[PDB]
Order: sequence, then C-alpha cells, then structure tokens
Amino acid sequence: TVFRQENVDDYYDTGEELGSGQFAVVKKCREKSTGLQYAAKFIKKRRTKSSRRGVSREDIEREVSILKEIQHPNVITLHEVYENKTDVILILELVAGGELFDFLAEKSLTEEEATEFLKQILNGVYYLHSLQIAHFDLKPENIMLLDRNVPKPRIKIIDFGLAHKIDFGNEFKNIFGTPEFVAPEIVNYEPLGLEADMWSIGVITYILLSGASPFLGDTKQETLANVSAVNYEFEDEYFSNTSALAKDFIRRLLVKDPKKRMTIQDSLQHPWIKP
Ligand SMILES: O=c1c(O)c(-c2ccc(O)cc2)oc2cc(O)cc(O)c12
Repeated sequence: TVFRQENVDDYYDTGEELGSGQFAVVKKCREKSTGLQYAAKFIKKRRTKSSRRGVSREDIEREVSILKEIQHPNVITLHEVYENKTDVILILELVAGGELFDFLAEKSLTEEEATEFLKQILNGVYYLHSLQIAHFDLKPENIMLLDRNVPKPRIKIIDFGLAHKIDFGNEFKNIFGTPEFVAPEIVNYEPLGLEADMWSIGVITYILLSGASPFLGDTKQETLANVSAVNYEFEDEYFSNTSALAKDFIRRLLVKDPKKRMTIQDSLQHPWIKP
C-alpha cells in the first residue's frame, strides 16, 4: 500500500518535538487548511532489505492498517499518512498532556487515582481485543494524557508499532517489547495472543499502586529471568495499606499460563473494578 507522496510541509507546519524513540520522531504540527493540530510521527524507512536500521515496509504497513481500524476515546486515532524516500509520516491525533510515565514521576497515587487511569486503559484494551488487536507494548510511556492539570486525567493508548491482528488465537512473529512489561510467553519465544496484554496490565497496575516495578532486576537479562519465573511479591512497605482486592486483581493477571490469566472481560467483571 502506498501513501500520500506530496511534501507534508506543503500541508502542515511542524512545531514542538514531543519525543523520539529508536525509529520514530514525533513533532507537534498544525494543518494549514483547518488550523487543527496533530502529532506527526516520522518513521524511518529501511534503505535495504537486509538492513536492521529503520522499519521494514511490512511493519510500517501493519501499524498503519491497525491504526486505520480504530476509533475509541481511549486509543490514539490516525488522520493521514504521507511518505517520501526517507520516512513514512503518520499524522496522528494530538494528545498533549504527556506520558503517564512522567505524570507518575512528578507525583504514588491513591487507589481511586490508580483505578481511574486503569479503568480507561481497560476500556481501551477491551476495544482493541474485541477487534482481535494485540498491542504488545503496553506500558506507562505508551499511555498519553489529554490534559495533566486535571484531577482525573483522560488517557489514550499510543504506539502501535508492535501491534498485531490475532486471527488464529495466536501469532508467532518476532515480537519483543520492554523487558519490565513483557509476558513470560514473550520472554520464552512462545506463540503470543491477546493474553500478553493482560500481563502487561498487571505490571502497570502494580506500578500505579506502589511506584515500584515488580520484576525489575539490575540488568535486562535479570528482569527477563524474573518475568519467566514469575519472581515478584507485594512488598509490605508499599502495599501494607493497599486493599486485598487490588492485590487479587494483580495476582490474577501476573499468571505464567496465558490460559489461566484473566481476560479483558474478566478484568472488567473483577470485584475491584466492577460498579
Ligand atoms: O515520544 C513519543 C511520543 O511523544 C508520541 C506521541 C505523543 C503525542 C501524540 O499525540 C502521539 C504520539 O508517540 C511516540 C511514538 C513512538 O513510536 C515513539 C515515541 O517516542 C513517541
């Protein structure tokens, strides 16, 4: 599939850079014809087939295809796609309140504040999983706030760079995200499904409540080893006045066997969450 090959600068003016990762750089931008603001993500293309610099066209096309499907208040939306020899440029919805990661670093939350973020994440993931989309990279830095100067910030899930449509209950691709948040099936290179996202939600919940990362070791390999062995515990110093139902929620997500792990529907019916 090809994208718009006119110069993006003829239609948009760029401004503040919002951040960058290994292959993408994201800049605030404004569409000239409407004055409406967006986030332009510039994704570096592979220059040769055997290269490992840049993103393969197959991976870029998968991300765009998934993004085009989604319209939900808790997930980022895609406006337009441009490309040139060097980059594919995704014109995305602007979410300007910054990362949940940075929000947590400025402030530990209450269980109310924790559940208010978590419930939105769950609703967003419920939508994705209903469409058989596994995100595969759920973590606080991939959660963006619309406005962080409000008591109960609204959030949107971003970064669909590892996302896959799961048409057969599982996928068996490369797929490996951030060690602190990946499920044991990812660590062990086993077939992956929607269950992996639910493990990541358990990790996120643990962090939301405690300010600590449950499997984090001194090196990347230690963290991965901890994940595979389900080496975590609720430290009393962090959790002594956290409700037992909150711990039960996390406990039923941080389960090695994907089949025994809570699904997104289970998580919404869990007594800690259910109205
Ligand atoms: O740093 C990043 C970032 O800020 C954003 C972003 C911010 C606001 C939006 O409205 C949309 C995206 O996306 C990203 C996507 C990546 O793959 C890697 C990144 O580093 C970012």
